[PDB]
Amino acid sequence: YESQLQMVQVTGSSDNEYFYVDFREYEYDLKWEFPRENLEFGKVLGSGAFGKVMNATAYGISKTGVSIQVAVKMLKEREALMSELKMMTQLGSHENIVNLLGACTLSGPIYLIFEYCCYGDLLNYLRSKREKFLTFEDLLCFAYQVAKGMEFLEFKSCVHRDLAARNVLVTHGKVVKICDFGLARDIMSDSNYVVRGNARLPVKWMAPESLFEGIYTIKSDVWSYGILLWEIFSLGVNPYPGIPVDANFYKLIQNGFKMDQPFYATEEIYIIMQSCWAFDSRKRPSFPNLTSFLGCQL
Repeated sequence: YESQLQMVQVTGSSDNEYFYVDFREYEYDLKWEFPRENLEFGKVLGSGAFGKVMNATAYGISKTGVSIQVAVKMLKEREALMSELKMMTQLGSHENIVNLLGACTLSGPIYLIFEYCCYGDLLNYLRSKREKFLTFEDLLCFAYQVAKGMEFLEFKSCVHRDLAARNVLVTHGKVVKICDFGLARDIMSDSNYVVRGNARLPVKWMAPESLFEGIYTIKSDVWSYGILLWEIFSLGVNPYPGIPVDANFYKLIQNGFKMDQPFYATEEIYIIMQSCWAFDSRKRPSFPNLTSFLGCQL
């Protein structure tokens, strides 16, 4: 298990000159410690091979002496989860990120407590609304919000190695938040991940430099973001629909193959998508760039 949301530290001007920040040697700030008895567990939000994410009510975790809904990450009946915890305590909060609220790490199994998103992952949300088109303005708003969340991550020197609609969650006012919900799903039962030794790769969302060099930068995320845009404006269709993942898929990407304009996208949005898929990472737009284009389109 490992969160795909990771902090990195750039070492050179070249894309591959950076390393991942590992919080294993850092210390956990106990001000985040929450009483596990103040958690009232509800339904399972999703489960997988390593553990699961549970819904629950938390007594007094919020600034007020009120009880609220939260999402609790946990492992199958550890250091990796502690590192994710430490990492999220250092990130700071943002409206378009699923924020950490607390943790239980001392008198029992490790629990990471996050903000709860009542309407599940954005992919299922979109698919559940194919027969009820939610408006185009909402679509543009989801897009703008994800760009803003990614802009925050870029600012905090982080990258998401699995950016996709399945890792974006929806809450009350049509607000979406980026996270890593990998713990809440069985990667083995998800065909969007291709098995390769010890890796489970979301090939159809990967930038060429990630596919062919194992490189992951904020620019690679701009590419994945373009795929996520296609997911939004097609209402949740699998990317490169009908095309299998095999040696020919890799060759297609290498040759510059790009998806067609999805039905709900306008030509301006599609032009943005296409630029996100520039083979050369330098040619792709930046997130602050994308946030403006979209803010404007809005």
